[PDB]
Amino acid sequence: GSMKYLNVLAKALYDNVAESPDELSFRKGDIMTVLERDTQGLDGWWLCSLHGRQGIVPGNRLKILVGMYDKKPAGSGGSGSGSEKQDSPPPKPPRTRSCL
Repeated sequence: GSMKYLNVLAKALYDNVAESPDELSFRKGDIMTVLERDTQGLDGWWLCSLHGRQGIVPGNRLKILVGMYDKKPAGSGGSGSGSEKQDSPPPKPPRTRSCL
């Protein structure tokens, strides 16, 4: 094949609890690799690789991080911080696989 992904990175600006098996669950601060945007024809959903698996995430809760590709492996990590907030994130966009 002669196709290539963006391979740009992204950061979770908010948390998200996945409901669908294709959907990626993540916390605010998580870093994921974005393969493509508007994946599967789903408006606002980006194909990402996170926790070693691929799936989709709502772009409304994410920020693209651009940069050069490294020739050395990444070493991301984090910790389960408690959350003292009522501040709620924006909704995830529709998951309609065709039309509206």
